[PDB]
Amino acid sequence: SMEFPFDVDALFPERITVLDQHLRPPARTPARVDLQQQIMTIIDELGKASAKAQNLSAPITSASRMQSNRHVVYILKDSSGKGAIIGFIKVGYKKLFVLDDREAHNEVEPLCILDFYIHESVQRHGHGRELFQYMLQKERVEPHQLAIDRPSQKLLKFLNKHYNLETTVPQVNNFVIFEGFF
Ligand SMILES: CC(C)(COP(=O)(O)OP(=O)(O)OC[C@H]1O[C@@H](n2cnc3c(N)ncnc32)[C@H](O)[C@@H]1OP(=O)(O)O)[C@@H](O)C(=O)NCCC(=O)NCCS
Repeated sequence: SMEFPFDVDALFPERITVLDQHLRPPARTPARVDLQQQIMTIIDELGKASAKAQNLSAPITSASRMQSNRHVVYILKDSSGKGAIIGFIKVGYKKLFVLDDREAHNEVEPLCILDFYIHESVQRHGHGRELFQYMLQKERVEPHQLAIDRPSQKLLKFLNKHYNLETTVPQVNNFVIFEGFF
């Protein structure tokens, strides 16, 4: 997994840390601003890593952009010194126009899966599921109520395997939604 020039276990005492625009250092140290800089560095690097893996020319996730856009990120640390980071999922509500099965446009504002990444060295070990499930439970949203931003084939296979999400409603934007969404 991905390691950092500082102590991740101390920064993130919980296995899954939930952060929003205020980037609050979790309850216990270095000064608060220094801990926030650590968190920024982690999000910046997670976003970079997710970006390469997706053939992205630019990351969709960074510390500054998460703050400005008021997204929420769930970061999973490694349980296997100084700790390391396994991956993350980034979510947010977006106002969308979405097509239904009747090819009719609909104004909706669902919870969106905006970025999702698990370190390559530890994929297909069930970490993505654990993280996704945690997010669902915290957000109080059902999987079929989600919109997915530009999913990979991997993520589509994932959503089928773990949540029986298979049948999609064809869109012209770059979001995917499932039967059940409406
Ligand atoms: C998508 C991702 C978050 C899944 O997390 P994960 O920790 O690998 O997932 P889990 O181990 O909980 O679930 C594994 C399931 O995901 C799917 N999956 C994961 N890696 C896969 C691969 N290389 N090929 C095909 N399916 C894959 C499969 O359904 C797999 O089940 P299987 O092993 O029974 O085939 C992770 O693979 C990833 O980071 N991918 C790279 C970037 C990306 O595409 N994600 C962003 C979506 S746009």
